[PDB]
Amino acid sequence: KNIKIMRLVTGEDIIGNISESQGLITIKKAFVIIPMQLVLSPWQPYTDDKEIVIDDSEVITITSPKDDIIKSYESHTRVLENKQVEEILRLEKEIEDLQRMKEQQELSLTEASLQKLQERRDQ
Amino acid sequence: KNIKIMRLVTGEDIIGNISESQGLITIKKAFVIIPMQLVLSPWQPYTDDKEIVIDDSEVITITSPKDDIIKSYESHTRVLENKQVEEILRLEKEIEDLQRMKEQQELSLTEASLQKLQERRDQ
Amino acid sequence: KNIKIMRLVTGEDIIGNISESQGLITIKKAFVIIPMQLVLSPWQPYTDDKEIVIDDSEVITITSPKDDIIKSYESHTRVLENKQVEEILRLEKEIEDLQRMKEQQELSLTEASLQKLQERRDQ
Amino acid sequence: KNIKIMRLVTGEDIIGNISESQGLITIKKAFVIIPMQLVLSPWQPYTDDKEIVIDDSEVITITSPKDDIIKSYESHTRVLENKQVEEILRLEKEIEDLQRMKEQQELSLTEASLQKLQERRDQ
Ligand SMILES: [Ba+2]
Ligand SMILES: [Ba+2]
Ligand SMILES: [Ba+2]
Ligand SMILES: [Ba+2]
Repeated sequence: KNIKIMRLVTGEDIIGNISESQGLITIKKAFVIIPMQLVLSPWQPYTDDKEIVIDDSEVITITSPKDDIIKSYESHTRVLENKQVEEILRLEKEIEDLQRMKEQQELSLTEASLQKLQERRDQ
Repeated sequence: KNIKIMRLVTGEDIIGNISESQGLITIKKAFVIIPMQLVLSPWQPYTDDKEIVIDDSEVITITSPKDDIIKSYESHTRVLENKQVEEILRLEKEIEDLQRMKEQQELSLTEASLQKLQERRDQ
Repeated sequence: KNIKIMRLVTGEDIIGNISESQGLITIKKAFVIIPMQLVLSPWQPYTDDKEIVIDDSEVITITSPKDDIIKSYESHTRVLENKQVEEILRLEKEIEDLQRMKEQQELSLTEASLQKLQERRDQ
Repeated sequence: KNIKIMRLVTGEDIIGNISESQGLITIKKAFVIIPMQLVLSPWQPYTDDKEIVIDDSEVITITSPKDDIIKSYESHTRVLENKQVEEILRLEKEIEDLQRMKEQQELSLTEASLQKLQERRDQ
C-alpha cells in the first residue's frame, strides 16, 4: 500500500494508491480533491477499470500527504464500499421477490393462454 | 540560501528556496504570489514534506526578485513559525491541564467502579 | 453493609453507610434528604474523603428506613458511579486525541524552530 | 502546614490552617465558604489576632478538601497580602508627600506667627 497525492499538468489534485514501475505509473481508487474541510470526487466516473495507467511526463509533483487527509480518504473509501454492498443486497432481494410473485402469477393459467404466452415470447 | 521567483507552465508565481542540481529542482517553503501590496499563500497545503522536487521542463522563467518582496517573504515566513510555536505551547498546556484534572477525578473511586472502568476500557 | 437514616442536631436527614465502633461513628456515601417523591443531595461536596467521622453526641435519632427509600438510594448511588465512569472515558479519549494531534503538528518543524521551542519551553 | 475544612455547629464551612493540640484547636487565616465557582469571606472581620482558639466540642466534621479549593484558597490568600502591601506603600508615599508639603508651607512664616502657632498647638 502506498498513498501519495499528486498534481496533474491540468492543475488538479489526485489522491489514491500509486505504483511507479517503469516511469509510467499505475493509479488505483483515484480521487479528485476539490478545495472547499475537504471534498473528494471520483476521478474517472465513466470507467469501471480498477487501475489506470498514466505517464510520469504528465504529472508535476508527487508527494506524501498529511494524516488528516489519509483518515478522510480511508473513511470515504470504506463508506463507498459499504453503500455499494448495501445496494447489492437491496437489488438481490427485490429481484427475488419480483421473481417469486411473477412465478405465482404465471402458475394460474390455462392451456391456450400458455400457448399464446409461448408464441408471443418467441416473437 | 537562494531565493528565486519562478513562473510555472500553469501560469502562477512561486517564491521560495530553490536548489538546481541535475535539471530537476528542489523547492523549499514555496509560496504562491497572488496579484492583489502583495499576498502570499501556501503552495501545497495538503503535504507536510519539507522539500518538493519538480522538473525544469515544467517551469518557464526563474529570476531573482527585488528586495521588497524578499523582506515581505522573510517577515511572513517568520510570523508563520512564531504562530506555530505559540500554538504548540497552547496545546501542550491544555493537554497537561486536562490530564491533571482527569487524574484527580479518577483518584476518587471505588474498587467495583475501578473494576468496571478496567473492563469497559478493555472493551 | 448497614444503611441507617439519622437526624442531625442541625435538623437535617442523612442517609448512608453507617459504622458505630466506639461512640464516634463513621459515615460513607452520605446523602442529605430534601423533603420535596424524594430528592437526595451530596452531604460534603467539598471533600473527596470516602469516610467521615462524627460524634454520637451530635446526632438525635438513628433508625432503619423503609424499602422504597433504600431502592431510591441504591439507584442514585449506582447512577452516579456510572456517570463518573462515563466521564472518565470521555476525558481519556479527548486527551489521547489531543496528544496525537499535537504530536503530528509538532512533527513538521525546522531545526531553528525546534531550538526556539525548547528555549521557550525552558523559560 | 495543614489545611482542613470543617463544619461548625452553627452550620457554616470554615477553611484555614488548623492545629489540634489538646482537643481545643487553633485556627489561622480562617475563611467562611459561601455556597454560590466558590466565594470566600473573612471569618472574624472584627479582630486582628493571627490565631483563634476554639473547642472541638463545637465542631461537627473536620476533613481534608479537594485540590481545586486548595488552589482557590491559596490564590485568594496571596492576592489579599499583595493588596495589603500595595496599600501600605500608597499610604506611606502619601504621608511623606503631605509631610514635605507641610514642612515647606511652615518654613515661610514670621516670628509672631510662629509664637501664635506654638501657643495654639499647646492649647
Ligand atoms: Ba515530473
Ligand atoms: Ba525552462
Ligand atoms: Ba444520641
Ligand atoms: Ba466533633
